[PDB]
Amino acid sequence: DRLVVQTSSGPVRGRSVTVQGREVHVYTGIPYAKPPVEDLRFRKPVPAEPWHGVLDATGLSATCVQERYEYFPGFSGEEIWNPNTNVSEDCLYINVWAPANGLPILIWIYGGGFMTGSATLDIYNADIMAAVGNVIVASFQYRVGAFGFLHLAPEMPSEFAEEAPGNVGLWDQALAIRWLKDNAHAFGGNPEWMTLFGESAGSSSVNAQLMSPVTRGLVKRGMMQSGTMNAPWSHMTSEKAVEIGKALINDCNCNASMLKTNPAHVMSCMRSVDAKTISVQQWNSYSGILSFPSAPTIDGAFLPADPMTLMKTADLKDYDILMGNVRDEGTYFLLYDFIDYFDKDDATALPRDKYLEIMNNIFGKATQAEREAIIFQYTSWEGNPGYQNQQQIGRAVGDHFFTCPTNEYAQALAERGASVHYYYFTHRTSTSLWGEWMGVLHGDEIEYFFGQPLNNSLQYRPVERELGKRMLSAVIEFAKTGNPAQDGEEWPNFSKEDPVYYIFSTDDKIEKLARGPLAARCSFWNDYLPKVRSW
Amino acid sequence: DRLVVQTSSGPVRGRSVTVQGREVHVYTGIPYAKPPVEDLRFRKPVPAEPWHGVLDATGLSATCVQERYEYFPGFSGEEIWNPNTNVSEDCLYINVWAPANGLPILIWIYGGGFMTGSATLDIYNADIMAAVGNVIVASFQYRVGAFGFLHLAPEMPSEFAEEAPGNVGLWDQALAIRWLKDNAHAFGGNPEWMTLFGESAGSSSVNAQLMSPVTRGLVKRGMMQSGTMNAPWSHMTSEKAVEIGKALINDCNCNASMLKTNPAHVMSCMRSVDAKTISVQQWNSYSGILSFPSAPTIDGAFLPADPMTLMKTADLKDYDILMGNVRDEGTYFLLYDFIDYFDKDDATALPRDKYLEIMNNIFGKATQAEREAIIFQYTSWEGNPGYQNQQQIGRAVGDHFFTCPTNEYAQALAERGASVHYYYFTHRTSTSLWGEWMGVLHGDEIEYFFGQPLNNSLQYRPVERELGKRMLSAVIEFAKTGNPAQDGEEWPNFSKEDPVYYIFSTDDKIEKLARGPLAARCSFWNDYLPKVRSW
Ligand SMILES: *[C@@H]1O[C@H](CO)[C@@H](OC2O[C@H](CO)[C@@H](O[C@H]3O[C@H](CO)[C@@H](O)[C@H](O[C@H]4O[C@H](CO)[C@@H](O)[C@H](O[C@H]5O[C@H](CO)[C@@H](O)[C@H](O)[C@@H]5O)[C@@H]4O)[C@@H]3O)[C@H](O)[C@H]2NC(C)=O)[C@H](O)[C@H]1NC(C)=O
Ligand SMILES: [Cl-]
Ligand SMILES: [Cl-]
Repeated sequence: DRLVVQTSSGPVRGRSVTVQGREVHVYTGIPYAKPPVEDLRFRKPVPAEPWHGVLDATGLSATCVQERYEYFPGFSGEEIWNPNTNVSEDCLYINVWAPANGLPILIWIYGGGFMTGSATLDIYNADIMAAVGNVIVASFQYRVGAFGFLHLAPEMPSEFAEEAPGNVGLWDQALAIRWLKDNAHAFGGNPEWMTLFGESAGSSSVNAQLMSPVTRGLVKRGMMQSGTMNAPWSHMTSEKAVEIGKALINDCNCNASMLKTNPAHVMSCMRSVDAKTISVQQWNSYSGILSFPSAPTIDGAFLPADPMTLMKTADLKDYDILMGNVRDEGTYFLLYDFIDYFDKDDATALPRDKYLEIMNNIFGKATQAEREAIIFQYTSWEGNPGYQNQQQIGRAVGDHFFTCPTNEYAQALAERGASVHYYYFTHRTSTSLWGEWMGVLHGDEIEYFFGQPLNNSLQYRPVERELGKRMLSAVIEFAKTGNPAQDGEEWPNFSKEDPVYYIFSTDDKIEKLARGPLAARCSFWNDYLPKVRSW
Repeated sequence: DRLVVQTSSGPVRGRSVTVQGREVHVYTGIPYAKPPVEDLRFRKPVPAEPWHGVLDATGLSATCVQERYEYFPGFSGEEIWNPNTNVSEDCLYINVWAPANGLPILIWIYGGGFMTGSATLDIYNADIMAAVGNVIVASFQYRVGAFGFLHLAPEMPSEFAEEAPGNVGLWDQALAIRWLKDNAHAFGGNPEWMTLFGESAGSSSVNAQLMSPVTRGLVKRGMMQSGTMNAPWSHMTSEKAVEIGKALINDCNCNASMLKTNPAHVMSCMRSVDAKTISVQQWNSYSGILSFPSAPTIDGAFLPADPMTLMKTADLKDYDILMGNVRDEGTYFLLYDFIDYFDKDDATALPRDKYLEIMNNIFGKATQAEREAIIFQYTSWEGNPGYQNQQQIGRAVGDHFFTCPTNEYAQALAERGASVHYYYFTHRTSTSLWGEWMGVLHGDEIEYFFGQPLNNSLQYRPVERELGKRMLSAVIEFAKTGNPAQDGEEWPNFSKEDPVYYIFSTDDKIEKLARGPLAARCSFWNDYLPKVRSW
C-alpha cells in the first residue's frame, strides 16, 4: 500500500488527494501520546505505545474537550470555529499532509485562547498548502481549557509535582513537535527544515515552543499570527492559575481546600468529574474579556519566567519570525462579550453613555489615570457619531490585546537578534459573513495564508485569489528560506529602528510597505501608557 | 470750520478723507486724560482739563512707552507692530473716525500683551471701516507695560491705595470709553449703539471692559479677536503682580523693601526713573513665553475675581460677543521666544531632541503628568519628520494659549446667556511676509476685519478683497445688529451644545460652518488635561 507510512510508532494508512496538479497523501488521526484520560488527565503527555497493524489514518481526529460558542444559532460563521468532530479527552492525535534531503515541514498550531480550537476545522485544511507549496504540513490537537492548563503544583507538596504542573497542553505540542521531527524523514521531510506557524493562541503556542528552554533549538523558524506570549491573554502568573485552578476544583465540588494535607483525593475527585462539567465550569473564572482561565503559565519549567523577562537574556541569532496582525483584531471579541450592545451584522451607533460604558468595563483592572488616557486616545470627534465610536472601541481592544503586544514582541525579538518580518492583513474577504463594521476579523487571515482562495470551488473575487496566492506563497517562501519576501518584491526586516511591515490587501493603490500608522497606534500602549502608570 | 467738533473738553479740528466714495473726518490726538506723568505715573487716569482754542486733531498721538522688537532688522513685518510715533508717557489720547438717532460706534482696543501696541499703527487705520461700514470708529492709547499695570496696594498701608492700585491701563480704557459715550452725539454717533472690538490683549481688554463691575453696562456688545481673560497671558493674581512689581521697583534701584514702612519714597524714586529704563527693566520679570509682567490683575476692583469665578455669577443676557481665532495662533510667538530653533522665513525640520527640548521648557510650570500628556497629544508620526514636529508645537502653543482659552471663554459666555458667534480665520494673506510654515499668524485677521483688502492701493488677490469685504462686513453687521451673519448666509450661535464656528478663508470648497476640529483640539486642554492634574 503506497498510502502507508511506517511511523516510529507503527505503519499508518492515509488518503490520496490530488489538489491543483499535485498528489498529497493526507494522514489524519495518528496518535502521538496515550489518550490523557483517567490517571493521565492533567498530567504531562506520555508517548503513544506503538501499534502493529496498519493504523487507519483517514478519519479525522476527535476534538479536544471544549465548549462551543453559539451566540448565533445556525449562522455558519460562528460554527466554523466550533468542533466539527466528536469531543473527547481522547484527542492527542497528529495530522500529516505529505506530497507524493527532504521537504520542508510546516506545523500548524491552532488558536482559540487555550480554551477552544481543533486541528480538524476545514479552515485549517492544509491540502492546498501542501500541494501548491510542495511542503509537508502537519497539525495536532493539544489539550485546551482546564484539560491543558490546570496548575496546582505550588499548592501541593513536592512529591505531587507531576500531578498538575500546568502547561501540559504546551507539553502536548512539544511532544507532537518532537514526534514530527522523529518521523520527518518517514513522510518525506527534512526534520531540520521545520517551521511552526499558528494563529492567536496557536501563534502564542508557536512563540512558547520557540522560546521555551524545554524545546529550544527543536525549531527556530516560526510564524505567529496575532498571538504573542507577552499579550495579557497569552500568559499568566503561577499564583493566578492556582487561584483559577482552586476555583475550578471545587466549582467541580471537589473540595479544593485539602489540596495540601491530602491533595490528589482532590485530584482523584477531579479525575472522575465528567469532562463536560469541567468544560463548562472552567468558564466561571472567565470574566474580563480576553482573560481566559487557561494560559501559558509561568511555571519554572515550560515558561520559566514572564515572557518579557525571558526575552531580556534570550539570544535569537538564528531565529526567523514572520508575524503580524489583521486590521480589526479586537472586533470579533467586542461582538462577543458585548453582544448586548452590538449587532452581528449591521453597525451600531454607539453613544457616549455606551462608549464609557464599554471602555470602563474592559479596563477596570487599570488605574483611573490610564483608564482616562485610553478613553481619550480612542475618542472620535470627526467620525460619524456612533459608528465611529463603536469602531474606535474595536480598535482599542484590537490594539491593546493583539496588535500592540505583538508589535512590542516583534521589536523585542529583533533586538535579541531574530530576523523578524511583519505583515498587516487589511483585506476584508468578499465572503465575510460577519457584519461589515467588524471589517477584518481576527482569524480572517488564516484561510488566506492556507491558500484557500486558490480553491476554485470557493467563490472569491479574482484578485482575492491573487491575495491568497501571495499570502500562501509568503508562508511557503518563509518556511523555505526564513524570508517571506518574493523576487523583486521588497519586504525588509522589521526592527524597532525601522518597524516596516508588509500590507496584504487587494487595493493595488496602497503603499505595500508602511511604518507610521502601526507605530503611532502602539506608541500609546507600548510607550506612553507605561508612563501614566507611574501612580 | 466744518472739520471742527466741539467736544466735552473743547473744540477739535480733524482732517477730511474720502475713502471709497464716503467722506470721513478723522480726528487723531484728542486728549482724554491728563498726561499720566510725574505725580500721575502709576495712578488711575484723571480726565483731561478742558481746552479753549480749536485743538489740532490731525497729528497722530504719541505712542505709550514700550520697547520694540527688532529680532528682524529692516524686515518690515516686525516693525509694523512697533511704534510708528514718538514714545512718551504723554500718550493718553483718543482717535475718532466720523463719516460726513446716531451712527454706531466701534471702539478699537489694540493688543500686544499689555506690554506693546499703539492705536496709531497703520494696521489699525479705521478709514475704510468708517467709510464702507458707515460707522464711527474710535481708538485710544492705554498705558501698557509697567506704566499701566504695576500693582502694589496690598504691600502698602490703606492710605496709599491709590498709589499703585494696578490696572490703570484698563482704567485708561474705561475712561476713554466713558469719554466716547459722552461725546458720541458730538461726532454723529449713538452712545447706546457702542461696540468694543480688539485683538489679543485688546481682545482681552474688550473682555474686561465688558465684564468689569467698574464699567459694566457701559457697553454690552464686543468683538474679541484671540484674546480672553481666562487665558494665562491675560490674567494674573494680585500676589504675582506684587512680586513682579517689587522686582521692577528695585530692578530700577528703588529699594522695593521699605514699600510698607515708608513706601512712596519708593514711588517718588519710581516717579523719577526715566521711562526707557522701566520700559526695558520690566522685561526681566518676563520669561516663560507668553507670561508677561503686566496683565489684568485680580485687584478687588476692576477685576474683582479670577475671570472664570466672575463668570460663574455674571448674567450676560443682553450681551453680543463675536469672538474667534486664527488658524496658527501660537506660531508668531514660537518664532520669537525660540528664534534659536526656527527660521523667520523657511520651515524647520525639528528633531525629537528639539521637540521635547521646546515642549518641556514651555510647560515646565505643569505636572510631569500633564507635561507628558501634552507631548504625546502633539506628537506627529504621519507628518514629514521635522516639519510636522515644528508645526505641531505651533499648534500646541496656539491651542493652549489662545484658541482653547477663548473656546472655553466662548462656552462660558453662552452658558451665562451671551449671544456668542465664533469665527476661525484660516486664510493666509497672499502678502504674508512671514515664513510660509507659520501660516496664519496671530494678528493676521486684524487687517482683514478692518477691510484693508478693500484698499485697491494694496495688492491683494481678488478673492482676498472679497474676504476683507466679507470679514469687514461681519464686523459692521455685528456692530449694527449684534449678529455678524449676513442675509441668506447661515452663521448660528456658538454654544457648548453646538460649538459651531464660521470659517473665513478664500478656498470656496471648505465647509463654512464646522464644529468638530476645534472642539477636538480643545477637549484636550479644556476637558482632559484638568483630569490629569489630579496629582
Ligand atoms: C475546496 O472547496 C471544496 C468546497 O468547499 C471542498 O470540498 C469538499 O471536500 C471534502 C473532502 O474532500 C468533502 O468532505 C466530506 O464529504 C465527503 C463526501 O462528500 C466524505 O466522504 C468525507 O468524509 C469522511 O471523510 C473524511 C476524509 O478525511 C474522513 O474523516 C472520514 O472518512 C474517510 O476515508 C475512509 C477511507 O479513505 C472512507 O472509508 C470514508 O468513507 C471516508 O471517505 C469521514 O467519515 C469528507 O469529510 C466535502 O463534502 C466536499 N464538498 C463540500 C461542498 O465541502 C474542498 O475540500 C476544498 N479543498 C480543496 C483542496 O479542494
Ligand atoms: Cl506542477
Ligand atoms: Cl454710496
